[PDB]
Amino acid sequence: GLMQFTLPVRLCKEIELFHFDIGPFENMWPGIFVYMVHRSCGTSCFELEKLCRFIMSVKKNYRRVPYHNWKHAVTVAHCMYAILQNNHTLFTDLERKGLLIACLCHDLDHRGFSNSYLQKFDHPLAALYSTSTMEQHHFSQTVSILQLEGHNIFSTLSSSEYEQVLEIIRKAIIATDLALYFGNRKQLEEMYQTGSLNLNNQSHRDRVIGLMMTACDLCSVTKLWPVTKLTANDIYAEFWAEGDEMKKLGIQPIPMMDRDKKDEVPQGQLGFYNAVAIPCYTTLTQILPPTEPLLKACRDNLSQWEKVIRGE
Ligand SMILES: Cc1ccc2c(c1)nc(/C=C/c1cccc3cccnc13)n2-c1cccc(OCCCN2CCN(C)CC2)c1
Ligand SMILES: [Mg+2]
Ligand SMILES: [Zn+2]
Repeated sequence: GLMQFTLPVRLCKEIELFHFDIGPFENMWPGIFVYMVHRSCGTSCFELEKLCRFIMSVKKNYRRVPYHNWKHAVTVAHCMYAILQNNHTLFTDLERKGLLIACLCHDLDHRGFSNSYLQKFDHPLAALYSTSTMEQHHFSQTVSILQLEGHNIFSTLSSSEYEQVLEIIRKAIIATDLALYFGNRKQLEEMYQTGSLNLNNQSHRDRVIGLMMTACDLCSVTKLWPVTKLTANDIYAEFWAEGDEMKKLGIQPIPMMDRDKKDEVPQGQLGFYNAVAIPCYTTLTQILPPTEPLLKACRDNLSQWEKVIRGE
């Protein structure tokens, strides 16, 4: 029945705004991803049957966590659509499709716990995956649903193209590890500064993609102020859960994860925009200037968080 889905006509335009909120369209979200794949990769880019199977199974394999759920895969999926539709002769076909898949899958089977939590308490996952722990998992989940029968959508294409869309997908998933993002954005800055970028350089494109993935991952902060505010509530409800179990293991969680410090959430929202969010969308704009609305909205929300703190 995901093949019988057709997107309402009035939405066709609204989806194309960077600021678009998928929030109120929960039933349509998988067809919303179908729509987006068929507009930037074309219908008949996959066999329909296996593309609807691969989608609902990925939904099945996202947990009922507060933030890193199905809603977030699709939201990031959207942001990637928006960036590729505003940059379309820059990215090949195997990037445009790999990256729409990568986004939809980038947090597969999140358990709402941070890399550090896993690493701090000897989780089985940080035993297999020692650094960038959840992302090595999210990419292991992704392959696992691809290799199910009736699920390999890249199967009908060359194995040299098939390993490329594997290795594009891997990187973008790992890139959503915000700890690596800092080095990536500072390295991109110099190459811009020194005029040493080269989009012919396959290792430079890899960085630029990773920037895009971080922007897409963080794009909750690029909505209209009512949308952004209500997503904060989801974000901390998960951080707070990871705080909670640290308070059962005797340890005082970091303020970000401390429900009992609620009055400082506005303060850290400003510190987060200024230390991560503005830097990210600033470099991504210097690099892809059609994606300046991501930058402008992030600034708009910064103003609002400013207005919360001041009580203005
Ligand atoms: C009371 C309080 C205090 C601090 C809070 C805080 C609340 N909320 C945040 C950040 C909310 C956040 C985190 C991640 C993704 C979002 C997307 C949208 C909105 N928010 C968020 N932070 C915050 C903001 C800025 C900096 C900060 O730095 C801590 C160091 C973390 N760095 C380095 C280590 N890597 C793993 C993560 C980034 C923490
Ligand atoms: Mg992640
Ligand atoms: Zn994510």
